[PDB]
Amino acid sequence: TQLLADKLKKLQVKDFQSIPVVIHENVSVYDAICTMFLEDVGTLFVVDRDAVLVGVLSRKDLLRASIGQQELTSVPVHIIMTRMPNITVCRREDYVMDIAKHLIEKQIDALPVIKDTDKGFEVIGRVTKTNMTKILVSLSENEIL
Amino acid sequence: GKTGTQLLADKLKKLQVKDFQSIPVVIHENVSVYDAICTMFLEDVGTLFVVDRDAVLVGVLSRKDLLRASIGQQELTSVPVHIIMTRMPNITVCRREDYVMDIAKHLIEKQIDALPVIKDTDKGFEVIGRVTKTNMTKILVSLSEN
Ligand SMILES: Nc1ncnc2c1ncn2[C@@H]1O[C@H](COP(=O)(O)OP(=O)(O)NP(=O)(O)O)[C@@H](O)[C@H]1O
Ligand SMILES: Nc1ncnc2c1ncn2[C@@H]1O[C@H](COP(=O)(O)OP(=O)(O)NP(=O)(O)O)[C@@H](O)[C@H]1O
Ligand SMILES: [Mg+2]
Ligand SMILES: [Mg+2]
Repeated sequence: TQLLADKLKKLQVKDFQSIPVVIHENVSVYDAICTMFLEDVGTLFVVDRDAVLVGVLSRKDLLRASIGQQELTSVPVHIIMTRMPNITVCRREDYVMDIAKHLIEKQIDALPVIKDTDKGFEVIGRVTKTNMTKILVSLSENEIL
Repeated sequence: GKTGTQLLADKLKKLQVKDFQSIPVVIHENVSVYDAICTMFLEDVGTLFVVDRDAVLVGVLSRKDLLRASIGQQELTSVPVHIIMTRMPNITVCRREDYVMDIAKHLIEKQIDALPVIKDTDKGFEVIGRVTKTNMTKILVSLSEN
């Protein structure tokens, strides 16, 4: 069954990703909390003026910010975001099984899927524990290959 | 079934919650919203289950429930969590002997991250575990190891 596991490890991010939710690094913390409710997501990807990834924000980053303090309306997200270069990213060509291992091992809910352009990391997707959950359901209904 | 993938499917469909749950994190319903946000960080979970005096489930709190409370234009951080929690009877729960893939479908269909695993008692549901999308991710990882 090593061969079966092998074939599973060849499934790629492009076929199982979700749209990215992105915010500009100068948007306020209040604005980022709004986007996360309007978009109903749990992780936000922060980009610069040239649309290049610079940061991520999670719910707890925002909840940490929201006690107290600290004028959420006046505070730019770049002040609190988790910053590049310490963001775990993937590309559409990566194998979802490797990306599941990063979500686990890095203890995070989502990766940005980026494309390496002649500008930097442009954000083109997200892959989360929801996408993983769905792939697992699909496997159990023999709906993949 | 007749292919390796069908055999895969067949196993997946027989996994039970009791073998793939995590420890539950529970708070009393009189704890303040600030205290619940403290617990969430202290315990490193994204969903807290709320119980009453008799350790029976009465509610759940998610990260966004607490974020909404902390930034809303009413002062809600000082209030008891029972003011803001999602309340019974409208909690999706599971039991130890439920099938994991049935739970994964509810997580997806109901767009929530976690269910409490409960046991029925004569006073109501006792919280005895949690199953979340993190659990499901770990099962997916094990497939490529095993
Ligand atoms: N892809 C990522 N790469 C690097 N850091 C990340 C990434 N995703 C989130 N983070 C940071 O990692 C921390 C954990 O985020 P995440 O876990 O996804 O959400 P959380 O709401 O903060 N809690 P949790 O689910 O318990 O880990 C936060 O400080 C994030 O900003
Ligand atoms: N098991 C459950 N049964 C009923 N409601 C739940 C359950 N788990 C969470 N909820 C509620 O459903 C809403 C969405 O929860 P959940 O999704 O888990 O987290 P959020 O951080 O609020 N993010 P999201 O994953 O994007 O909807 C919140 O009001 C929760 O209180
Ligand atoms: Mg997150
Ligand atoms: Mg949450």
